[PDB]
Amino acid sequence: VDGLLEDKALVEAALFVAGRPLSLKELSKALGIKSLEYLEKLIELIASEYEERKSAIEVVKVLGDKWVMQLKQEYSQKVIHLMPKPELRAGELKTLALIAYLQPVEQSKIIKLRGSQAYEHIKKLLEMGLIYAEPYERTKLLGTTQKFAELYGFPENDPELIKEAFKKVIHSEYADLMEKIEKNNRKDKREE
Amino acid sequence: VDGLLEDKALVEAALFVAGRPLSLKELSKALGIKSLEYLEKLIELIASEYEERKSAIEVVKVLGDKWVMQLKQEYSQKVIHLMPKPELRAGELKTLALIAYLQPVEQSKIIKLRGSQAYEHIKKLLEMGLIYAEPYERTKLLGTTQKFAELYGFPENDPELIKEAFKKVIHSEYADLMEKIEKNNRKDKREE
Repeated sequence: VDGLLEDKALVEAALFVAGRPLSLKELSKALGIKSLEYLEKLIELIASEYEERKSAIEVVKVLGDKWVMQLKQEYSQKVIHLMPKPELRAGELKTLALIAYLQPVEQSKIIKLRGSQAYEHIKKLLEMGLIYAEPYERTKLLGTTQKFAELYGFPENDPELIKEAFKKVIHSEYADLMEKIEKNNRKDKREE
Repeated sequence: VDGLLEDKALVEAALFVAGRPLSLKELSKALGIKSLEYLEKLIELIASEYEERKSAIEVVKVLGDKWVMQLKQEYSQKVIHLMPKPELRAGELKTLALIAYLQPVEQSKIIKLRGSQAYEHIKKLLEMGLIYAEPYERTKLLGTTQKFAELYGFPENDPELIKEAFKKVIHSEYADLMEKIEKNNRKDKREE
């Protein structure tokens, strides 16, 4: 069931999630298409179907054989004030997912699975008010705040539902750390 | 010429550029639609046209009367490795646009139009290798590097084309600073 409509639906999903220019030789590696002739045909298609759709989104080739899924000039100028302005880096966001899944987690455990790198991520996330640091037996316990819940779509702020939703995120996007979770769990089970 | 197909094309452009949940009462303010009955009808429409399209992108309502333009689960798991992982904050990116448009610009001038805030933005951007700091007459001259050009789609690295493309960005997204540019230009003209 590795059909053509699924090859094409995968192409447009990559152009949606990338937001940046990408070439056929670049998509060929990540998407896994062999014949660049076939991959290119899918993008002229996906571009025309948005063209005849008269939709605000458009797919055009830019610079050296690279394709994008931008917004048209005519509408981007209208929705300028809706662009997000993120404040967190890739490392801080990665440590936030670890805290949101292990919570309540001892601060020393995070820095074990992150290095002294996270010493400034935890300070930044407490500064942003997205995590708490409750003092516990000469160390700290980290978890997500109410502000984290509103920002991320949990009106409930159920700590068990958040530990679930970020178990997928850690598995999906941070697979190296996810086994670094597992490898340490096997260590603690053997150690004591 | 404020038609219906332009009301609808503006709705989908907001859902594209937001990436986050937004309610009808929220879109009503930014988009400028009055009747929430009419605005809501546009979104059930724009959702069905993607539904019958059998496209990887989907528009669903989540939580409390809020609408999103996500990727379907089935494809997001495939294109995980194409998500961007930005390293810059909103302030650093804002100072980068100012440097990319005023280049070559004296460092003291940036901090005038940014405060001591930019003292760490300039240090971070030099650290990232996106700007240079050439010493000039007891101060520094800031401008964008080659690495900035490849990242942002200028294979040419023509400093005049970059000063142009970021004159739009500063006008569009940083209108407060754009007149703070103008107000200081009027000051320098009067001062000397």
